[PDB]
Amino acid sequence: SSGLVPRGSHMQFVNKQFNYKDPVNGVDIAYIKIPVKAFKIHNKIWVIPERDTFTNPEEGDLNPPVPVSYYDSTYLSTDNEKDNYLKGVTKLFERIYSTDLGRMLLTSIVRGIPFWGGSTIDTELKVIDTNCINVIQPDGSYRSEELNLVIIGPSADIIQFECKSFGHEVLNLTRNGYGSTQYIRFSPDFTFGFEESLAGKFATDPAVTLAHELIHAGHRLYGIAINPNRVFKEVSFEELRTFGGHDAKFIDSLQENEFRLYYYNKFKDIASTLNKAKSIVGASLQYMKNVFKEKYLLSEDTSGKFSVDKLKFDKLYKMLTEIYTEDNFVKFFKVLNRKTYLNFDKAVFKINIVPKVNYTIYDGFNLRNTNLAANFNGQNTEINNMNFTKLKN
Ligand SMILES: N=C(N)NCCC[C@H](N)C(=O)NO
Ligand SMILES: [Zn+2]
Repeated sequence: SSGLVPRGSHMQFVNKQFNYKDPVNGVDIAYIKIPVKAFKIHNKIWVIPERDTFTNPEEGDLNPPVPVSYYDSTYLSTDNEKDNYLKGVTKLFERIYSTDLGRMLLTSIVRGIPFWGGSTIDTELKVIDTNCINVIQPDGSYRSEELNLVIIGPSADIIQFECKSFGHEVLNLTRNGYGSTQYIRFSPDFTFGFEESLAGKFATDPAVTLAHELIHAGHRLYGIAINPNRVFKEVSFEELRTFGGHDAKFIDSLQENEFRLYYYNKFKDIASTLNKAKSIVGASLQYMKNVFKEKYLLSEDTSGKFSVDKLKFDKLYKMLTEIYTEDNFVKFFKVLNRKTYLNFDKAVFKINIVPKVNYTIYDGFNLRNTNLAANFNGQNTEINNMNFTKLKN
């Protein structure tokens, strides 16, 4: 009746059919701090169904202080809302995982463990603490858990979706190869409007919007994000690259070679940090070393000495930067979507994707064997008016 399992017996990426009221259990349902209740949907990925008053101390309140923006301090405050959020997000990951491209993308993310580059001693491997959360256990104690990704509700401006992470005092973790745990502010309960001529009035599929955010996550997890000071007169190269298509092509090919070579070298610094490593604080040295051999697709010799293969680097680098794009998701989903990142949004809408009469894992809104199946009729905010309520612009 949500339709979380259209084929087979169980869900294929998300590990449980959770309800928000399920008892805390210390393993995959727990109280955590970065004191909130959270759900572990997969190895290395948690969902926290709460407005984000947490990650930024100048954003501990949902008060309006306003370009494209939308506020409502009441959103995501009841338990039924929280249960809907969590099943909505759950359903999206299963939608993303039903495609070849999304199975590739989500695997890369789970294997993308932030580098253990914490030590001040250049021969000791150590974790970085902002790449963990604290999980209250079955007895009542904490333990620190390493994770790659957190999906969390939006702060004051409900439609400011973004992917962010905590910084280091010396290191630039999103741009040195290392990586860092990524926080996605997102909601499945809202989407955006754009115009299209088959003038037509359509809404973006929220699977494609989550996928955009997850693509920024992969860049930042393998530490290969573009400096945000590189822009067009504003859109950064980092956005142009994530959208892909013809928009990406205006990053000149000589600039690309220069970017790729800079990061070949950073992956080279990482290989030799692994090699010049003698101790580990906090599993063996050689076991954690092999976690990172596996992440960065490193070669090992008879000495047990790691290096960067050039084919293997180009392969991973190309997958993360060129293949994993918004544009390519649109192709796999067979949905309607904006043709360039340069598009101005018009309206915001309230939606409910949880019931299978409203949205499915295979078709999104554009439900097969009905009138919704043709001409992107399900994303038409007049024909399928039932499924979209207008709120701003
Ligand atoms: N109208 C939207 N689709 N808003 C959410 C994304 C906003 C931001 N420009 C961005 O692309 N962040 O990754
Ligand atoms: Zn973006």
